[PDB]
Amino acid sequence: LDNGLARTPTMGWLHWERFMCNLDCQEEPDSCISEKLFMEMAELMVSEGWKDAGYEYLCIDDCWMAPQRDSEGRLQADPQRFPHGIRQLANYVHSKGLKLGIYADVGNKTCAGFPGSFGYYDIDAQTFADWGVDLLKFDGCYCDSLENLADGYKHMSLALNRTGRSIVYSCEWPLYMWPFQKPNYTEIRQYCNHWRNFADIDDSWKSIKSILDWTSFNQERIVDVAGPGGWNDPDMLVIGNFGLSWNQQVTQMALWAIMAAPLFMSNDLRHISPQAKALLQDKDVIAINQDPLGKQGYQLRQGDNFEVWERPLSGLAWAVAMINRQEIGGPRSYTIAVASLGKGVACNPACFITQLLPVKRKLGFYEWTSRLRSHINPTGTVLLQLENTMQ
Amino acid sequence: LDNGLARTPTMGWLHWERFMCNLDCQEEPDSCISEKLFMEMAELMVSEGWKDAGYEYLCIDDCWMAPQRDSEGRLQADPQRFPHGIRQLANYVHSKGLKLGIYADVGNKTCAGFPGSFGYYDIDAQTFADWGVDLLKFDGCYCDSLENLADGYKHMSLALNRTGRSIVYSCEWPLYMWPFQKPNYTEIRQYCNHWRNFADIDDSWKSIKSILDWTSFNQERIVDVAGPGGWNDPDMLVIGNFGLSWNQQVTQMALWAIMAAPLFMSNDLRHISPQAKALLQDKDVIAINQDPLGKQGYQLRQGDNFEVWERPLSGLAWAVAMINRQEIGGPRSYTIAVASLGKGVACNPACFITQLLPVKRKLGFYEWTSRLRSHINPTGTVLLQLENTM
Ligand SMILES: *[C@@H]1O[C@H](CO)[C@@H](O[C@@H]2O[C@H](CO)[C@@H](O[C@@H]3O[C@H](CO)[C@@H](O)[C@H](O[C@H]4O[C@H](CO)[C@@H](O)[C@H](O)[C@@H]4O)[C@@H]3O)[C@H](O)[C@H]2NC(C)=O)[C@H](O)[C@H]1NC(C)=O
Ligand SMILES: *[C@@H]1O[C@H](CO)[C@@H](O[C@@H]2O[C@H](CO)[C@@H](O[C@@H]3O[C@H](CO)[C@@H](O)[C@H](O)[C@@H]3O)[C@H](O)[C@H]2NC(C)=O)[C@H](O)[C@H]1NC(C)=O
Ligand SMILES: *[C@@H]1O[C@H](CO)[C@@H](O)[C@H](O)[C@H]1NC(C)=O
Ligand SMILES: *[C@@H]1O[C@H](CO)[C@@H](O)[C@H](O)[C@H]1NC(C)=O
Ligand SMILES: *[C@@H]1O[C@H](CO)[C@@H](O)[C@H](O)[C@H]1NC(C)=O
Ligand SMILES: OC[C@H]1O[C@@H](O)[C@H](O)[C@@H](O)[C@H]1O
Ligand SMILES: OC[C@H]1O[C@H](O)[C@H](O)[C@@H](O)[C@H]1O
Ligand SMILES: OC[C@H]1O[C@H](O)[C@H](O)[C@@H](O)[C@H]1O
Repeated sequence: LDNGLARTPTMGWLHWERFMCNLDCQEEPDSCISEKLFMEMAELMVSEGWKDAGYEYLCIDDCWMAPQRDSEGRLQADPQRFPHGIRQLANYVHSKGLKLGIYADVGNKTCAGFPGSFGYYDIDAQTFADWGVDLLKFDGCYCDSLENLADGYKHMSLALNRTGRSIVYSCEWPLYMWPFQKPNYTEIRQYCNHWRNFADIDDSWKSIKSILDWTSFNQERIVDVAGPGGWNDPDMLVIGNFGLSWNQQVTQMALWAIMAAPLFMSNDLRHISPQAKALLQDKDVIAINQDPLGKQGYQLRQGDNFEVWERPLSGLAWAVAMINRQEIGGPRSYTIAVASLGKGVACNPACFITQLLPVKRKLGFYEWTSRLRSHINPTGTVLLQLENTMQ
Repeated sequence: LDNGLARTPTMGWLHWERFMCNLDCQEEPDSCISEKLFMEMAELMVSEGWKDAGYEYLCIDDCWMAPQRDSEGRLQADPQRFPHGIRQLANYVHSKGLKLGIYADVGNKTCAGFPGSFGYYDIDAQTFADWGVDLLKFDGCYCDSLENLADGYKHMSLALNRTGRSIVYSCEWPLYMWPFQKPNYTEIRQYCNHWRNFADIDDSWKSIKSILDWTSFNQERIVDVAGPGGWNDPDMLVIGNFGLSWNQQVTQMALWAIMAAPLFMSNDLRHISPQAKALLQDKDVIAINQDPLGKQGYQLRQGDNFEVWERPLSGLAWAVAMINRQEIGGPRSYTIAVASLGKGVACNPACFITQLLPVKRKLGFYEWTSRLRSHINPTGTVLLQLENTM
């Protein structure tokens, strides 16, 4: 989308995976979808270094709204759970120097069954701008017409534009299109700042694997359409929760950097390990993801339960990810000629290789004819940065 | 098996899952299957408090053997990887106050393709005893019939007894007959100290789940046969490795205790996190696994992606495990009437409840009328001990 936004992949926090549609503030007050949750999450984003690292957008997902629209036919937030309204939540979020994301649906209802935006595209978009919203995530449920889906996503894109407010437009267009046709990504890129391609992530290694495998299987379709202002969205970062081992967390962080993915954490910033925090806040890994070239990486090799992904960065630098998919035994050795990496351009005539994950370690100078030798933990990833040098 | 052994589930370390069949001592001298690897673990078992916690058997799995038998038709350890031989290794392990486990196969070859014991059961049993072996894991590969399977497991069982040496006998009998015929567990227990029921574990949560699921599905068949001298074996503890989250490691530890399962760690004792070590050495959880009554727990309930398991213990106590199988969202609330626990006796008229996992916490007194409420992490387990008040 040519709105001057998402020149790098969007970074922030989104409630969905960790909090979902918990409406029970009486028995589960700490995990219910409330203004207090977002207020407190915004406080920690500042005080715990998240904003400084680049996580700017505090995002509301589904189940924020009242059962029906008001007397003006406008969306309203739940009166019990958001008694002070979205406008005051946006003011609070902005005062902490952060940006606010909200959620709506192209169809007649949201996925969780609250009021949909079909027939209300122009007022909803204006409503959000009036409330001071900075990002919209726009879902695809309860729209069974291929035409309506496309027209709706297109309509809402222009409906937001016409408010004059800078609002990041997050689309689930391609995901809800697959059931009918192969999505036109040129068309989607024109209207959307980023786009969900694949099934919802959950808190599991199974889910990470299936997202990676779908991406690499479909990479000839989707890699090259990604760029400044339009990104593929492989879904939320789930580091800091319950389902991934440390190595599986390393794999998600490394690969979301390779894929030029929007980085939306879905976790509890009030209850998160120092180890998970350090990984999510890793400035070198975040710098790869946020690389100004804005060129998405890809799978270079697959075989013997190994994967090699790489990503071109600005200034003739490359990020290289090596995954060990064998889920038994111990660390496995992997060797590759550095001439195979970066299309033979990285490391010509030399490169300086620095390991970034699982730990940061300088590996040294590698000549063009040399071999890189590494060891990778089961379900882990080794992430390397290659700096092209004359030395 | 009535040999006076495995009166509680066996506890130890077994190389298979973490170290496998690594024969590459040239490129990987520190992780290949060698005498040295077993010496390193033996030393850490003593020095890192593993032995003090109950882990007594240091066990060699597959891939210890030389490609062929010796001049006298006896099994031999690989000459380059086990230069001093097994008797010498057993000497060393014994001097550390530990016990040595080894591996053989009922068929014509081991699963990795080394010499099988078929046709040599008495020879092999006697050489094992002469070596000072303390435990035998007896696998089921390359056995061409069910009759040969049964006959061989029986034969070796009696052949070990005849040696006069106390040797814990670990059988994979039910696993290899399951695809064809349903096992007779009364028959298996008569001949075996413990028995592998299900597919090899690996370093994954998927694996823990399928083992748990198989066990609860088959529990009517397997629960009651378990007891002192004869245990169900759901395979190795894989805590301390790579594929399990903290909560999934908790689930494995908690449920292997509920299940009165043998506790064979398969990990690297040289590179293990303090967190993993403290869980594996958890005194109170081990004490549940090791409960002298030796009655296997079972799944009490499942629904809304929760499972409840319980186990009767000595002195009218019960262990209770609550698993959250929902792999999305946050810690999730679960409640149960304490009157539904322990067959209605645990908390009549009252019980004191102590949480052991994920952390230790006294929960207080619960009346017959009470409800237990708990938040359980996704893929995690809450493990509690209930003491009847009298
Ligand atoms: C509503 O829709 C319209 C139509 O797309 C949209 O206007 C577009 O905005 C973009 C970005 O604001 C404009 O592109 C600019 O073009 C000039 C001249 O070529 C560039 O100099 C601009 O900046 C570049 O350099 C900067 C670095 O110094 C970067 O910050 C920047 O990313 C660029 O690289 C910029 O590219 C574009 O011209 C218009 N398109 C049209 C047809 O007018 C508008 O922004 C939409 N949104 C809203 C809420 O109004
Ligand atoms: C070979 O097989 C025989 C027969 O199965 C084994 O004998 C059994 O050994 C156990 C343990 O030594 C005996 O149980 C014990 O009995 C005594 C009192 O009689 C009691 O004080 C102990 O607490 C325990 O219950 C068991 O009676 C005995 N069975 C028979 C029928 O003799 C023998 O141990 C085996 N030998 C080897 C080396 O495995
Ligand atoms: C919403 O419902 C109306 C009728 O109430 C119908 O015309 C339309 O097809 C629905 N919209 C979508 C996008 O499914
Ligand atoms: C071992 O192989 C021989 C030779 O064919 C065969 O007769 C015997 O049944 C085999 N034993 C087992 C247990 O597979
Ligand atoms: C099972 O095996 C035992 C011991 O061999 C025997 O006594 C019993 O009759 C068998 N029962 C069945 C189910 O055939
Ligand atoms: O396979 C998909 C990818 O293949 C790479 O070799 C290429 O540089 C990328 O632009 C993309 O096309
Ligand atoms: O109900 C909300 C839910 O709807 C869809 O399933 C989306 O893919 C999720 O990310 C979430 O927004
Ligand atoms: O090759 C050794 C291997 O053989 C079988 O698969 C066993 O069930 C495993 O536990 C292991 O002992």
